[PDB]
Amino acid sequence: WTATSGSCKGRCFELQEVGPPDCRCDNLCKSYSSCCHDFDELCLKTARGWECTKDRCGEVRNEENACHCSEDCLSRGDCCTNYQVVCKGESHWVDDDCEEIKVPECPAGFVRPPLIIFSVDGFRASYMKKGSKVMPNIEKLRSCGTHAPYMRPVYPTKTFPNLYTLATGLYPESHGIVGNSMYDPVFDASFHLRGREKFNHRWWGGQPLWITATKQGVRAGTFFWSVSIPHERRILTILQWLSLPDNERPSVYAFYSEQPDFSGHKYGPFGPEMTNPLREIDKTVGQLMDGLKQLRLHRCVNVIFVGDHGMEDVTCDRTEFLSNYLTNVDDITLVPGTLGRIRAKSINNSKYDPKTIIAALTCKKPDQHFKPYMKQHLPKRLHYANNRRIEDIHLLVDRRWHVARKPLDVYKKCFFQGDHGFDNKVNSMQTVFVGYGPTFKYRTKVPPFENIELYNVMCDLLGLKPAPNNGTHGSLNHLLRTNTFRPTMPDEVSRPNYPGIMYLQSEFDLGCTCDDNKLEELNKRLHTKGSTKERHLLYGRPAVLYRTSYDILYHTDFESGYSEIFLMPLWTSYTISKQAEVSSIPEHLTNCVRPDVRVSPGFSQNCLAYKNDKQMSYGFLFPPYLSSSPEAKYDAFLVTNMVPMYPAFKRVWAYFQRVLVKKYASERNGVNVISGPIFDYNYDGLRDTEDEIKQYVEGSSIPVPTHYYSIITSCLDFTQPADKCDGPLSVSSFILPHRPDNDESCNSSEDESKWVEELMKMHTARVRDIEHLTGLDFYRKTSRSYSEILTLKTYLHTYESE
Ligand SMILES: *[C@@H]1O[C@H](CO)[C@@H](O[C@@H]2O[C@H](CO)[C@@H](O[C@@H]3O[C@H](CO[C@H]4O[C@H](CO)[C@@H](O)[C@H](O[C@H]5O[C@H](CO)[C@@H](O)[C@H](O)[C@@H]5O[C@H]5O[C@H](CO)[C@@H](O)[C@H](O)[C@@H]5O)[C@@H]4O)[C@@H](O)[C@H](O[C@H]4O[C@H](CO)[C@@H](O)[C@H](O)[C@@H]4O[C@H]4O[C@H](CO)[C@@H](O)[C@H](O)[C@@H]4O)[C@@H]3O)[C@H](O)[C@H]2NC(C)=O)[C@H](O)[C@H]1NC(C)=O
Ligand SMILES: Cn1c(C(=O)NC2COC2)cnc1COc1cc(Cl)c(C#N)cc1C(C)(C)C
Ligand SMILES: [Ca+2]
Ligand SMILES: [Ca+2]
Ligand SMILES: [K+]
Ligand code: NA
Ligand SMILES: [Zn+2]
Repeated sequence: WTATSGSCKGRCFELQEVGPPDCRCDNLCKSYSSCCHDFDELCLKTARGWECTKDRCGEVRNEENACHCSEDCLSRGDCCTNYQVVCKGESHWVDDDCEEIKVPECPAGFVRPPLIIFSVDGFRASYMKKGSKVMPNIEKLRSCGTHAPYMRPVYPTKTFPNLYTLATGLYPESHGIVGNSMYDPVFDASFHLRGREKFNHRWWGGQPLWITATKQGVRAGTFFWSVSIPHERRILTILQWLSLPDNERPSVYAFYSEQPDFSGHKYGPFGPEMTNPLREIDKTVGQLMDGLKQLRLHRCVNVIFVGDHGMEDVTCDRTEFLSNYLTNVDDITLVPGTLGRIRAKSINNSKYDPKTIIAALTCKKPDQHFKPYMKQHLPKRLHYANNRRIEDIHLLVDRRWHVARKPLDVYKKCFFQGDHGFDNKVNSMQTVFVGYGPTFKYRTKVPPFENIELYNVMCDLLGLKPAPNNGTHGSLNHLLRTNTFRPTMPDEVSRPNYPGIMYLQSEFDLGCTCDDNKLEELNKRLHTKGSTKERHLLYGRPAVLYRTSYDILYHTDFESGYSEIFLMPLWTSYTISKQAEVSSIPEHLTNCVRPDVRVSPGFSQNCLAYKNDKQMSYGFLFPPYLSSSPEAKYDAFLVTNMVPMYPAFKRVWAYFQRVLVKKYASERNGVNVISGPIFDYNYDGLRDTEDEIKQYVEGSSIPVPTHYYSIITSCLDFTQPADKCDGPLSVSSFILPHRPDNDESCNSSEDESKWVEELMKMHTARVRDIEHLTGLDFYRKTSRSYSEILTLKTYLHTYESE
């Protein structure tokens, strides 16, 4: 209950709440059924519309008008945005030439350039080129400011996950807004876009920008706009706030547009009906920039024009129905559409089986347009698992499709021609970034980047210290003229041991066997002491950022950091030149495993455990196939180079090592490879401590990895060899799930040449993702700036067309 007969007089769009039961005149009051009786009359004026006409110039103020053309309007801060154009012979901001903003040009009393975030729902990246003819304001922002060809949203590519990611710098798994609908099980509560539940603060984790600002003494405008407030009024409201006195004026503001998403769902992303929504958003940008320019703020404010997600062609007929797969389809609840999430209709059902549900959805029809996953098996790049609101069973749905429980769900709601929410790598889901203002660069194109990165930058733009987030602070310094964040490298926590030969062969009882001139006797000593190390370790040794015991082992062909705790390398580094030769594992060396006389029996793996473990086999991190010489090949069979591998997974690994490494070296003019295990048994994206490991090689202390990674680096200028590169680098990385079956790959019964590389592409990763999962820090010794390296560590190779 509210006493909704106080008044909004003098308080329209007041910046602080007032506590029920006073009545409200802030922006949310509609949404809580709580505005004062006179809110619409006083605060939502519409009389005479939104534009000055010659006949209104110098009018007598009439307080009923929506905006003013009276001589007093600039000082009252409430002119129509086109007032100076119509009534003082001024030019529209869009008609003015682009002129570099080297320094903020602000009115007196401004402590810092304000930031305006202008968010557009469903604004797909390719609209910047495809709609360029009808968005002149937007195109000027883009060509004169700083822009990316596109910005990568987070998964799922839905509105609230992506805008709350923008505001927090956090993955949805961490901020808690994991879809446009959710069910929390420890709230028996359901979040939806409709309704009032979404407004409860319990859903919304992390620390959004407006709170970071407020806590550090910087005031914020509203970020949520009620749907019934028209855009023209949202803009006038921002401009009025900007005329407040210094002690009261916000420094950060947001404007949100429901378009073009709203029309896109109806008409498809490039429907003829889409030209007009783009025209209209452009006009609204025009109103803001003309308003800023009247208030002498157009060379003072930093503007970010950003989208939440794109839009794809999706229709009712492209719907897969779980009823066509399952018989038990009334025992489940599906969160449906462009992704699926499945749980049990009732948790008084000890006879509901995830395993049987997954099997019943796996590779069941030849062109099946979704793929089931347990959430912990989803590609690690999606970061979509470590939250109780994300159901254990997930369906990744093909672009252009939907999933539904039963047909009646689809005709008892074709309506719609567009949708979004697919995998964030999909071209049609990419969205936009433009930064314009004194703090951004002038006429600069930057590479595509992820929206998780923007919170740090917005904090930098406002002089705020960011709360802990998933951005990599520094990775976007190249967007900025000034206000850059001087990142430094994390300190190494554990220093390596450098063991020599300390053990005689007979001290080992590992149950292994192998079948095994003075000029090249010094030669091999030199190799075991790190003579080839400049070649195989090109960017320094990775730093270990936690407390552990590990040894650097040198070899002719590869260098490794060997963990005494996990009994296997944390990392193994090797360089394959364009000219390198692939060779086989000789018949006599098929089962060869050799004790390493540098490492104690008690810190070694053993072959018996692998013999006794009927599920578990082993592979090698430096591949024997890429040995430089028959003699060097013996090094690849050291027990220190061995890692546990499911036979099923060995098919993937062997193909990668035997065929694909050499392909990449030939295509990229050599490659440096760093490979290793990852342990993420609690699927939190972070390196497991050893007491978190849930699986060991039977009857041993050898832990089984959940994943294997590789980082593959070369020269960006591919005319230079990887090992003699003078300038910027090029990387691609992956985090492959270490699974005992290849059920993920529907074509796995075929030759590896038809499915393996497809799997690896799906599991493409950023170097930064591997950093989180290993506690390692890469690229510590290069000739590049640290900022550039941070950019490199955030790169994702997406394997999409353009
Ligand atoms: C992306 O960036 C983010 C942000 O930096 C990274 O997330 C951080 O990860 C840290 C490590 O996992 C984590 O630190 C823990 O936090 C506990 C304090 O938690 C509360 O307070 C903070 C501060 O204001 C708050 O942010 C937290 O918010 C979470 O919880 C609420 C729900 O209750 C949500 O509204 C919100 O969205 C957020 O949810 C997310 O995080 C939780 C975990 O915190 C997940 O479960 C959710 O799914 C969701 O993702 C909290 O309100 C603190 O108590 C922890 O300390 C214990 O744990 C460690 C052992 O690992 C140990 O050192 C301590 O001694 C202690 O042990 C004792 O507690 C154990 C557990 O109760 C118990 O088992 C033991 O036996 C002991 O009793 C710990 O410090 C930090 O909170 C999150 N922050 C966020 C915002 O998510 C994320 O890792 C990054 N991702 C990548 C991939 O890099
Ligand atoms: C999405 N939205 C709606 C909306 O969906 N209305 C629907 C339900 O009724 C019709 C209304 N106003 C907004 C803008 O919100 C934001 C904007 C920005 Cl720029 C940022 C940031 N950073 C964050 C948000 C939040 C507050 C979502 C987190
Ligand atoms: Ca949206
Ligand atoms: Ca973990
Ligand atoms: K075995
Ligand atoms: Na298969
Ligand atoms: Zn939408």
